[PDB]
Parts: sequence; structure tokens; C-alpha cells
Amino acid sequence: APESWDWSKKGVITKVKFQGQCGSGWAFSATGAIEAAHAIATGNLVSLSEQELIDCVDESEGCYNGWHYQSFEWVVKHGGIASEADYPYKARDGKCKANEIQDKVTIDNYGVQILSNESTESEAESSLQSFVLEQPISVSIDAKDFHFYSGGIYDGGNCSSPYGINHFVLIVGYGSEDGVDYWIAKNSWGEDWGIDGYIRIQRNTGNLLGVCGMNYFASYPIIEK
Ligand SMILES: *[C@@H]1O[C@H](CO)[C@@H](O[C@@H]2O[C@H](CO)[C@@H](O)[C@H](O)[C@H]2NC(C)=O)[C@H](O[C@@H]2O[C@@H](C)[C@@H](O)[C@@H](O)[C@@H]2O)[C@H]1NC(C)=O
Repeated sequence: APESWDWSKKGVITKVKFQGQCGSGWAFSATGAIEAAHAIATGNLVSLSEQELIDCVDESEGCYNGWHYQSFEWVVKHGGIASEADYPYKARDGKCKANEIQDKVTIDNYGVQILSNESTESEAESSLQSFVLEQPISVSIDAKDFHFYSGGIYDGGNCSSPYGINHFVLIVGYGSEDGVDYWIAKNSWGEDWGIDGYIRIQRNTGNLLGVCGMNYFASYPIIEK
């Protein structure tokens, strides 16, 4: 395995998007992962629709909150996801128009990993790095400090147990700086936020659940080449 890896430099990651005043991080983390997995498997990178997920994933709650795995499940069940162009983002709840969509990007399946008190940090870090090398993954996280972030490696700051799940980000890679390891995470708050729209999250901090609970629930779309 590489000492560092960044899918955002491999031509499989779309530009950083802006979710606005809508708690749809779950949807952006999901489209971001599908966009990457699709590009990695087919060689074609195309921006996908967060709005379709917001309006159609009945198990989630649109702009209030939702889930990455429920989005992937919905995509498998409905033959694919619409493009950003064909199903524009409205930043608010809307009527599901999936039946009116012609072109769709499909996924073969999806994976999920929910940590239990039986796992160790080493195993958590190992499995996650393993998934990331195959394709970007979505993770739930407590983004309480995100509006304070401007750059550098975020170490968890004000996060503490219990970690709330109020946001999702896309882990596209990892690296290390001066002996400090970190994940490269794509956010959906515009390119002006953080490091060109991304945030470096410290890893191997010692807590099984990771920084702000990011190790807790990973989920990703699966697509064969
Ligand atoms: C943890 O919470 C602290 C209190 O809310 C954060 O500090 C506050 O950050 C604000 C935005 O940067 C700033 O306007 C406040 O003055 C400051 N509060 C105090 C009393 O310092 C803290 O943010 C980090 O630390 C502060 C001091 C600044 O350097 C921020 O830029 C840092 O992000 C939070 N910890 C984090 C976000 O890691």
C-alpha cells in the first residue's frame, strides 16, 4: 500500500459543490462516491444529482438529514442515479422525479461498515484505508467545528463522546505531514471553505471511533470495471 494516496489527483473527483442551507451532506457524500466509483470503473467522470436523492430516498429526511447507505440502496433499486445537469439542485425538499429521468449512472452494489466496541482502532484504520484505496468512501461525522476550519490538519477540536451524526464527507485519500497522518476529505461547502473545499482529518489519534466519530459508519458504492 502507498504511504499516501489521493483520488482527487486521479481525475475521478468532481469539483467541490455547495449544499447551501440544507442538511444534505449525506446526499453530496453519496453522489461524490458514486461519481468517483463510476469514473474509476468506466473512465468517464460526470457530476451526479444530489436533488434526486433528497426528493426520492424516502428512508432519509431530505434537507433535515439523511444517510449515505440509504442513498446507495436507492440507486441500486432504481437502476441508477440522474446527472447533476438533468436533475438540478434546489437545496430544498421536492417531489421525486426519478421516473422522468432517462440517462442514469448505475452501481453494482454497496458496502457498509459500522464499528462496534469489539473492534480495535488498528483494525478500523486498516479496513478504512483498504476501502479508500479501492474507491472513495462516505463517512458520517460530527461537523461541529467545520465552520471554524480554515486549513491544516484537524485533530478533533471540540468533538467529544457522544459524537453526533450531523454531516457526511467523502474520504478520497490519505497522507502524512511531519509525522502526523491524515485523511483527505472532500466537503460540500464550496471551494472557498477549508483547503480548496477539502479538510485534512487526523487519523490514528488513538480513539477507535476516530476524529469526531468518523470511523463509525463508512459506506461506499461498488462498481466492477
Ligand atoms: C473549539 O471551540 C472554540 C470556542 O468556540 C473555538 O474557538 C473560537 O473560534 C472562533 C472561530 O475561529 C473564534 O472567533 C473565537 O474567538 C474562538 N474562541 C476563543 C475563546 O478562542 C475553537 O476554534 C479554534 O480555536 C480558536 C481559538 C481559533 O484559533 C479558531 O480558528 C480555531 O479553529 C474550536 N476548536 C477547533 C475549531 O478546533
